[PDB]
Amino acid sequence: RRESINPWILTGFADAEGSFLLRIRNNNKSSVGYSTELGFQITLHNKDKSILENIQSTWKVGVIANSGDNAVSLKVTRFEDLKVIIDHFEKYPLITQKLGDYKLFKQAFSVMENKEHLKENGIKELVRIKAKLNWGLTDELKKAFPENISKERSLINKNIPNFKWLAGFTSGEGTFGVNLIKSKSKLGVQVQLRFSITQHIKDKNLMNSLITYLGCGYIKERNKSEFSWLEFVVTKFSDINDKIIPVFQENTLIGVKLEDFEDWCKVAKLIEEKKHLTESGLDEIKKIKLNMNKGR
DNA sequence: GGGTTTCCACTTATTCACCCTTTTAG
DNA sequence: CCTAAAAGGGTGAATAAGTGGAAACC
Ligand SMILES: [Ca+2]
Ligand SMILES: [Ca+2]
Repeated sequence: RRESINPWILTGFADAEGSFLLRIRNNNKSSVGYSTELGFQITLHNKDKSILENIQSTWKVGVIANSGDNAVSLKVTRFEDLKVIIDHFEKYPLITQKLGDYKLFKQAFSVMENKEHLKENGIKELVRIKAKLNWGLTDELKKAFPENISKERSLINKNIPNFKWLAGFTSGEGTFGVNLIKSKSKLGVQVQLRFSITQHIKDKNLMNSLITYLGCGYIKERNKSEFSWLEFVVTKFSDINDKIIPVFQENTLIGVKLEDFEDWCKVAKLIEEKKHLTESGLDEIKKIKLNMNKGR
């Protein structure tokens, strides 16, 4: 752990990458036949381990471990430590549908705080809570509690609270790219800066507000077969240079994605100076693109 | 102790990120 | 003609969520 993370940036990053967990596990050693585990977790690629360590030192809770060969995770399940998680998301609330999952996390916390999870009465309530959380109930767990159990919950419809949140959220779902377009120009290569944010259609309302909230961009309806998601995209350079860049200069990104923004800004300064029309500039832009994003 | 909590190892599905070329605008 | 802007996408893997196993605590 090194530095601390702004609380609203943390909530925005949690809106993007965090997830709440509730385990209801068969257990022959448990008086009620089941044991439980409640908490919150973030799984990232190895290269962003510094974010996990910064979150850990901000909250002073959580356990960092490997998550396969290429990922690393921060998990909070120590029950007393979950109070920190509750206190944070009460002061700095989530604004995506994940708020719904967090609200269920809170109900489960109340049950385990009353120690009711050690009685069949509490287990049954935890099953009702888990039925509306994330993937919901497995077929086995559903058959183990025959009663009628609702799986539906209230949709979340909230607004971007501030740029600090947007910087956290963008550090997760954002991308700063450079399109090399084969154009009918003299150089034969048009340089195009592209900024975009991706999100499932379950939060269409939040995605469309980005247009209004940022004063630029458009929405693209995408789908890979049976799956749908949205993509907010800005390609006009004046918007990128006047509206997108300054927002993130003043609300600093986190993770390696910050380096991608810094490099993205160099290309922006080149364009701004028209150096992107000279061949020496084009070669500098190619060098930058090669060493950012995957190429880094 | 023994029932309960906490942690580490590891997997799985799809929502992301990040990429491309072609077409149209101005 | 010329450059910027948008359109129209392709797709692998970093995410979100998850289970198995057990040391260890109260
Ligand atoms: Ca997400
Ligand atoms: Ca991410």
